[PDB]
Amino acid sequence: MEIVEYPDPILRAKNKRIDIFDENLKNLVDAMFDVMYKTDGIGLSAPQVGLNVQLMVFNPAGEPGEGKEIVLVNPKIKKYSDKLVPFDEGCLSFPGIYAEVVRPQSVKIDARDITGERFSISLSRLPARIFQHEYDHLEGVLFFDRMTDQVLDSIREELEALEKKYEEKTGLPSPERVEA
Ligand SMILES: [Zn+2]
Ligand SMILES: [Zn+2]
Ligand SMILES: [Zn+2]
Ligand SMILES: [Zn+2]
Ligand SMILES: [Zn+2]
Repeated sequence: MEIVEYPDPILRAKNKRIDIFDENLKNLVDAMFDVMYKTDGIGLSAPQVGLNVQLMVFNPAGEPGEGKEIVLVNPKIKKYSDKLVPFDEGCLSFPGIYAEVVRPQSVKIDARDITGERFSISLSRLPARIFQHEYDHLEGVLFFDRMTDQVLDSIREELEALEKKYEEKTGLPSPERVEA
């Protein structure tokens, strides 16, 4: 079972709204949570485990038996804060790659829960940073799309190696290329 790594086109594809709320959505969200705790995250979006659907699991404490298990379906960031902060972002789809991304410090979010009802939430500090990172995945946006041209330069070669690994693994052209 798997984290999808750049340049896999799964990580760029349209993610489909969820209209069906059943045993299946439930059992997939548990799987996602458990990968999240496996890999010590605060948030995990569906495209990262290979399903192109607008589903995210979140635990703002990001540890077992702490925080709350929040399930966000069809989420929408309504508002972004106006204060920007720089933070060293990583991403499981780019193993070992970390680099400065500047982003809004807080956000507010409408989404839908596991049975189908709408809730909203405001986020700040690490939770907001992580939520924005994973929300981007739902919108087919990767963290390097957010980096300055200076900062990307520092990771271009490490992204090229991921490109080459993809071409090795799956004998085809990397479908996207940082050199773009
Ligand atoms: Zn669990
Ligand atoms: Zn931890
Ligand atoms: Zn992630
Ligand atoms: Zn990521
Ligand atoms: Zn090159």
